[PDB]
Amino acid sequence: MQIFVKTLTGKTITLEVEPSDTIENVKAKIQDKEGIPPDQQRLIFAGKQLEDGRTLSDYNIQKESTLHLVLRLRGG
Amino acid sequence: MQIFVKTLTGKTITLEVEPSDTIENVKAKIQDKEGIPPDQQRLIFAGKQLEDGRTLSDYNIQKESTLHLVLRLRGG
Amino acid sequence: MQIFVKTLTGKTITLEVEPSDTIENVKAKIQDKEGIPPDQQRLIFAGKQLEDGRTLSDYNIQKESTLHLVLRLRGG
Repeated sequence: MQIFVKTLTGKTITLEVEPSDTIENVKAKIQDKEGIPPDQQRLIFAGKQLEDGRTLSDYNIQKESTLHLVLRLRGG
Repeated sequence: MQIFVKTLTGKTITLEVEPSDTIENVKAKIQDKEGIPPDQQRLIFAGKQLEDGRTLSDYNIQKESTLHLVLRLRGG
Repeated sequence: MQIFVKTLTGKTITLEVEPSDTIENVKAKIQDKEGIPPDQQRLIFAGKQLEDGRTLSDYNIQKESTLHLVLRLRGG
């Protein structure tokens, strides 16, 4: 399925995922695609910060959903 | 979860914490992030000075809460 | 807890104490903080001169209370 991840620069990352993907795997995909270390990523769906060890399906994230990506810089 | 720590310079420190964190751990995070030794820090939530050996959950500190940080200089 | 000790110069010393602290310990804190030997210090709470061997709790001294400090010079 596709999901859309809006970033703070105003760019949207289109990802191909499965509901069975952990949030940690989603952050690995963003590291692929945008070069951002997972440690810096905070993913938000429906106002909730997503937990690395949970899956997209735990959050009821369906095809064509929108997430937000906030970056936390180390030492910030 | 995030908490917001207002400092006396007017700057707000955004921290990532757990309710299971001791106040001592919160002060270690502030030492990370701002370079302030824990010994100098006095943390205030809801008008109460927080005790190092207690947890955020003991104080019912919830996500997105605001604390204040006062600094006590040694010999002051 | 904090207590406030007004001195005869018009300066107020803010101290961190416990109700379990003896008056002798409070005078040691003032010696730290202001350089005044305990022998010179006379502490006053609620019109009463405080006895070294008693505790703040014996006097019902609560957080944010005000004391006065009078100095007795030796040979005076």
